[PDB]
Amino acid sequence: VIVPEFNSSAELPRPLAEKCPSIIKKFISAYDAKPDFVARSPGRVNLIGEHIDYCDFSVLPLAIDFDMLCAVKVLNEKNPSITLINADPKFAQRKFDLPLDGSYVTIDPSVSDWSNYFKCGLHVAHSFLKKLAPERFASAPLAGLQVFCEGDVPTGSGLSSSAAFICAVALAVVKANMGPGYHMSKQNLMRITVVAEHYVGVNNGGMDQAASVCGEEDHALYVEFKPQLKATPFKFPQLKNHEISFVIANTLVVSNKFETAPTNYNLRVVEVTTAANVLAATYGVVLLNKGNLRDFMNVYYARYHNISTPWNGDIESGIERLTKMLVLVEESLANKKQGFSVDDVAQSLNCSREEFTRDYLTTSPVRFQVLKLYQRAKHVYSESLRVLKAVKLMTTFTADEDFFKQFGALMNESQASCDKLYECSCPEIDKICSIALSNGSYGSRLTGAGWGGCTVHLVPGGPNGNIEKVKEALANEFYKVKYPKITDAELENAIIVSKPALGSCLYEL
Ligand SMILES: Nc1ncnc2c1ncn2[C@@H]1O[C@H](COP(=O)(O)OP(=O)(O)NP(=O)(O)O)[C@@H](O)[C@H]1O
Ligand SMILES: OC[C@H]1O[C@H](O)[C@H](O)[C@@H](O)[C@H]1O
Ligand SMILES: [Cl-]
Ligand SMILES: [Mg+2]
Repeated sequence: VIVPEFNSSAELPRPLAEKCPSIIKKFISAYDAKPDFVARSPGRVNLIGEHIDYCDFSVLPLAIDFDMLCAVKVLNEKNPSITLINADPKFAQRKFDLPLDGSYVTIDPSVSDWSNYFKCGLHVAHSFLKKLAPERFASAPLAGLQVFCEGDVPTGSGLSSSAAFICAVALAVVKANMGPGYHMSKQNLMRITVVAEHYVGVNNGGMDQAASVCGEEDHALYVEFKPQLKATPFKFPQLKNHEISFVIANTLVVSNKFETAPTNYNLRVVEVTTAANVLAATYGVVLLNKGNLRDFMNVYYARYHNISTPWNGDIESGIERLTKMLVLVEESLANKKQGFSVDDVAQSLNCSREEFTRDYLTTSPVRFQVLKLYQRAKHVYSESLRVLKAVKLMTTFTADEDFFKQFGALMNESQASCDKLYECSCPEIDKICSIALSNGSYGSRLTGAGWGGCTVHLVPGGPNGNIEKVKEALANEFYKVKYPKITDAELENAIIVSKPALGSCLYEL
């Protein structure tokens, strides 16, 4: 399958139908000419499977009706450049020249600037282009461009406005250079965007990109990273008397992953990697760039269970192995519930503090006193396990309530883990979850990285449903309390009932 291109002639996807026209006007106002096409990429929600992506564990995301639109115009210039315009005053106009030799544009994390994120998508698109038409792009520049950007994904909301942006850009950039007769495959799109953020210093998994790219209206996705990168859409189960609905409630606590990366995001990545390596050593194995927790799982099994072949995702076998993994964590990491010092670790790995450091603490700077290897691994394994179960549910119920509860429970377990083991929750999240559970929710948890941002709630929808009940309670018990100045409008914007949206796409003009 390819990324869908739409035209004027083309019923048009709601979102396109609804937003293009306007963006189109903005572009004219901005550049005094009509754009050539419009690239879109949505935001996303992760139903379950938090902070396991970077360990190669599979997740349960969904694309939402919030997106990023890029109106583009392709230019013929002697000395090609890129002009960036944003609908949001917050984002100032940027303009830069593309190296004539066909080299890459410098990305400097030293600065927190929106153009950086653009450059990120540019880069990946570029790299890809070089491979595709080396002839054309080897030592020559890409087309200059005029870009107008308008996103409705709330920033630092944990709904990944970041990925919606990057993906839209990568898409647009490939199209602009390949031309109209060229059609991107969702797979390539995905595959190239999944690491874009690393350029900006954030070592995340590709969950965000995978969802933005693979979303399908009315479909949830089961994203896998190994043995192969893959997204598989599915429809929720059909209940008899009810609707499966997911409600998002923004805490309104701004959480930008980059800003706190060293003590937050990136610190987690380190603890888990570290843990993976300690376990190895503790079990006398060699992991392989260091190995991850999934790596340890395969190796152990390979070395001690004689299983030659690496885990394929088979659900049943997975449940089994993870459970086991949980046992080993308990058996070997639990003595340091308090945390491992660099000393404890280095000793654990037969290292010098310097080795540990070169090898682990320098690729990305992190700040800490201790490393919580026990809890982080524990979370990872258990959260992974939770996914496998969720998938089974979503796939294989007498009473509707049987699903509500079962799935809800998993969600609740995930929240607890996130909060107690991974420590990425927050009072506001905590408060939202409590209110929701008591008022109609079956499962409540943060979504995305945590440390603020949004929450997801499994609530029975439709006529026989409780959406309004929850909404109301939240309004009265949380928002109106924590944010007295909040307006019905803002409120409305803080609570959303989500429907799976379509992923990346194109509009031609
Ligand atoms: N609408 C937008 N327009 C321009 N740049 C954007 C936009 N949305 C995101 N960006 C850039 O991408 C960065 C990351 O998105 P942001 O939402 O702020 O934080 P995040 O924690 O990385 N992701 P998330 O919380 O999941 O949305 C921002 O700080 C901007 O530099
Ligand atoms: O699950 C937490 C989530 O955090 C951010 O949203 C990252 O971009 C994702 O790759 C993922 O790790
Ligand atoms: Cl580049
Ligand atoms: Mg975030």
